[PDB]
Order: sequence, then C-alpha cells, then structure tokens
Amino acid sequence: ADLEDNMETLNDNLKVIEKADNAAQVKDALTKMRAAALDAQKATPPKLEDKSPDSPEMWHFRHGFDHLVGHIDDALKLANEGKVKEAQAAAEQLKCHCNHCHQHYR
Amino acid sequence: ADLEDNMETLNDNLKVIEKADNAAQVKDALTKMRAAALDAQKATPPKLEDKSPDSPEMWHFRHGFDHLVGHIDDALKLANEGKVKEAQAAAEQLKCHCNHCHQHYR
Ligand code: HEC
Ligand code: HEC
Ligand code: NI
Ligand code: NI
Repeated sequence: ADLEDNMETLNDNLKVIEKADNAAQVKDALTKMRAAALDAQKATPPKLEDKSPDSPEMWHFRHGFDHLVGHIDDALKLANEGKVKEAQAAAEQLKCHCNHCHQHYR
Repeated sequence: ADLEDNMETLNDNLKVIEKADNAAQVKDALTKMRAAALDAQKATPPKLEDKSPDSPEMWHFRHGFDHLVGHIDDALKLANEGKVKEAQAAAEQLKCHCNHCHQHYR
C-alpha cells in the first residue's frame, strides 16, 4: 500500500470511530489506523520529494507518525480496559495529529 | 512571569487574533504569545519535579513548548507577509498544541 492508501485508511477509520454502531468497532478501527500510520512513516510525501531523508522536514514528517501511534496506543489501552467511551473521546483528539502534519506537508 | 500568567497570555491573545482583521494586530498578538511560550518553556511543572530532566515525560513536555513556539513562529511569518487570514487560520490550529499538552500533563 502507498501513502494515498494509508491516508484513506486513516480517514475511513477515524470516521468509523466517530460513527461506530457498537463499542467493538472502535478497537478494530484504531488497530487499522496504527498499521496505516507506521506504513505511511516509510513513504516520501510529494512535497518533500526533493529533500534529504535527514532534512528537518523528513524528520518532522516521520516523527508525526511516531507521535500519532503513541496516542493511538493510549486509546487502544483505554479500549482494552473496557473504557470504550473514553477511547472514542481520545480518538476524536487524533484529528489534531492529522491537521498538524497536513498543515506542513499535505 | 509564572506559569499561570503565561497561560493567561496565550489564552487571551488567541482571541485577540480571532477578533483581528489586519496584519499588525495579528503580528502583535503572536509576538506576545511567543514571549509567553518562551517564558514557560524551560521550567519543570511541579507535577514532574521528581522526574529526571531527560525522562520521557519531561522530554515530551519540553517538546510541547518547543513545538508550540515553532508554529507561533510560522504564523508570525504569515502575518509578516500580510497574509492576515492564513495567519489567523494558523493561530486557530495552535489550540491543538494547548489541548495536547493539557491532556498529558494537567
Ligand atoms: C504526517 C505525519 C501525516 C499525518 C499524521 C497524517 N497525514 Fe494525512 N497526509 C499526509 C501527507 C504528506 C499527505 C499528502 C499525500 C499525497 O500523496 O498527496 C496526506 C494526505 C491525506 C489525505 C488525502 C490523500 C489523497 O488521496 O490525496 C487524507 C484523506 C488524509 N491525509 C487523512 C489523514 C487523517 C484522517 C489523518 C489522522 C488520522 C492523517 N491523514 C494523518 C501526512 C500525514
Ligand atoms: C505544555 C507543553 C503546555 C502547552 C503547550 C500549553 N499549556 Fe496551558 N497549561 C499547561 C500546564 C502544565 C498548566 C497548569 C499549570 C499549573 O500549575 O496548574 C496549564 C494551564 C493553562 C491554563 C489555566 C491557567 C490556570 O491557572 O489554571 C490556561 C488558560 C492555559 N493553560 C492555556 C493554554 C493555551 C491557550 C495554550 C496554547 C496556545 C496552552 N495553554 C499551551 C501546560 C501547557
Ligand atoms: Ni503526546
Ligand atoms: Ni510542526
């Protein structure tokens, strides 16, 4: 899968969490988002095609996925503790990670 | 100034930027936010006072301020180009930084 695929996965599953018909859908969507984020971390975005992999730009791009995965993991822990409403609330705050990275590089 | 006063400065000047309609107003407000963020950047909040300075929690807290300052700087550059509405949109996206740090550390 490529970066566009990964972003579709992130977009669809963030919306699944927002609209989940049952609690179990939340964990399943978070799990798919985590994998999409780690896959996306291994891509080069079109607007950074000219930059070194050691550029401050590519460093900040990769770091955004590490930080997103950390907060996905926090939400997964809540869902695995049965606190699925709290997990859904945490997932809502993941949109800030999307908006931040996009502001830089989308 | 102390942490409470720096946080009030950040709070109020976000609204100043929202209320504004010209570049000078937005620039002045962002410059005050930058100074408040930098004033609060280096201290340890009394909740992490027993944590090591290189501990993961202090590292993430310090990065919160470093990253906030970076995006204030970017918003300032837009204001200095006369791009009032782009600077206002960038300032509104700063709320993600405020909420991220608060949810971790407050
Ligand atoms: C950087 C660390 C990112 C994070 C975190 C998220 N996204 Fe992203 N996204 C990023 C880039 C560089 C791009 C441009 C990709 C391109 O090839 O042009 C995108 C794009 C999207 C898109 C549009 C995809 C397309 O087919 O053009 C969507 C729908 C999208 N991103 C969604 C999305 C969501 C919901 C995120 C949070 C959960 C998210 N992204 C994080 C970089 C980064
Ligand atoms: C960490 C890296 C933070 C960032 C980024 C922002 N804030 Fe914050 N804020 C932080 C702490 C640790 C505290 C509590 C300090 C204490 O001793 O209690 C706060 C508090 C506030 C407050 C309330 C002030 C009070 O006396 O309770 C406000 C109104 C506030 N913060 C606003 C704010 C805004 C608007 C921010 C982004 C622009 C922001 N903070 C960032 C830690 C951190
Ligand atoms: Ni975090
Ligand atoms: Ni950034």
